[PDB]
Amino acid sequence: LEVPFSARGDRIPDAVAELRTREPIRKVRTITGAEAWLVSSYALCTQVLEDRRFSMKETAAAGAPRLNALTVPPEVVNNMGNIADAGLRKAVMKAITPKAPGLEQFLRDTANSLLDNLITEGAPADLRNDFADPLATALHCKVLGIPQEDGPKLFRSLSIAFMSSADPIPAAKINWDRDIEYMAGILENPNITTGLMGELSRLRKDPAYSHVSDELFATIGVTFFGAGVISTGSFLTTALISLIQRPQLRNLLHEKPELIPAGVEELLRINLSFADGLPRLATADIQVGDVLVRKGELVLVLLEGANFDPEHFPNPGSIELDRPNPTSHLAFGRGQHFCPGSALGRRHAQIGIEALLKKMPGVDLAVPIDQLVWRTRFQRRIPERLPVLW
Ligand code: HEM
Ligand SMILES: Nc1cccc(-c2cc(-c3c(-c4ccc(O)cc4)n[nH]c3N)ccc2O)c1
Ligand SMILES: Nc1cccc(-c2cc(-c3c(-c4ccc(O)cc4)n[nH]c3N)ccc2O)c1
Repeated sequence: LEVPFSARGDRIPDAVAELRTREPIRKVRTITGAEAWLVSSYALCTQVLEDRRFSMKETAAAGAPRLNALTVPPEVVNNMGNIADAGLRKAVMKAITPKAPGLEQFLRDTANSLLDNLITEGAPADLRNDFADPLATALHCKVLGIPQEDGPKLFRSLSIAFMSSADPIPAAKINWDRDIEYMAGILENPNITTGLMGELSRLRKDPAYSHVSDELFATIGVTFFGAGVISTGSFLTTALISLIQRPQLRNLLHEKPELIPAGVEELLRINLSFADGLPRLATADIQVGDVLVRKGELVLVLLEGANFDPEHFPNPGSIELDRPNPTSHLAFGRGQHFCPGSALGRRHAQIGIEALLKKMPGVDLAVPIDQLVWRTRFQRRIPERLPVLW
């Protein structure tokens, strides 16, 4: 049994439910040919993510079994850990909340501006390349304090940076080195005084951060831009497809926009944007279900396994806005490495959806759904284009 099962992100394979039933932890083979334990039940997914003995940091260890080839320097795997040790965690998290003044208004204006141009241009429109991704890019430029016109350049690295490859990718290092050099220049730029890079540039000259390397400062910039843009852009794209497939829900959210956060939360739960399970390495012998995971073995946490688990989410395929456990999904992960951009991710989706439902209430696919081209061997499930009419 080889993972991943399908690059299609518009429907979950029937095999996932069967697997969760029969073998909630199963030996699979990754694209690199390595063994791994695939966990697909909510209970066991939660257990793994809340046990730090299943380590993220150690997934980059030498000779360790691999989900896929590294496309970043080995130390980037422990990036949030290095941020914490350098005493920068509070500052970073503050810089990436949607609660920043003028941020939500910027998202709203940007989303409306993008949609107005699509309408002016006329159907069909590509909701990924000309809405979801540009909105994600524009947002993270604003969050970092870097020029808007620098966005598309940094975005270009992402079709390679987030590949899920069996072998090392020569272009990944080339792009990484280039983007690092860009962020280093930003730190030296006196004009950059706002956002994440503005604050980092400030802390860089502060005595209490004298021994925090310039490497880490630039790395934070590159990492948060790439991870944030790819995650919010891809999720919003696949969420829009979920809405298109659900006219009844669309109208309801259109009619009662206060329900949109609860809707986005359900869209998060059923979202299939993650193409691979979350990788962890066992730093000890740990019992997981019917399996004793040995030290040094690779464990993959299948997010849709847990999120479509009927034992935790009854009628998992249905979007229900009144669930008693609405945010208990694992779309933002769980435990030590819970997504620091979760609130920003929610707000990006909510504002993008609200604007679209206002501007395009009759939005629908301009092509048969099977005509969507799903990107292969990639860390996200996305259609190359999302053609719509309205
Ligand atoms: C819909 C949007 C997003 C989704 C679904 C998402 C999903 C996730 C998930 C599942 C994890 C856990 C990874 C693991 O445990 O191995 C994670 C971690 C992380 N996310 Fe997000 N994310 C989103 C947006 C963002 C944004 C906007 C940012 C930054 C601006 C961001 C930055 C990070 C970072 C730095 C980590 C690593 C945390 C750690 O290692 O402790 N993400 N994200
Ligand atoms: N595969 C890949 C993808 C993306 C980035 C990088 C990358 C890694 C390093 C690095 C090395 C390193 C540098 C060159 C080399 O021949 C072997 C190891 N040792 N320690 C660190 N941090 C430095 C800059 C880079 O751009 C590599
Ligand atoms: N939102 C979210 C959810 C889950 C993982 C992450 C995440 C992913 C990477 C990463 C990259 C990567 C990231 C940024 C970049 O400019 C180039 C390459 N390539 N391959 C991987 N794994 C690095 C740090 C991260 O925090 C982010």
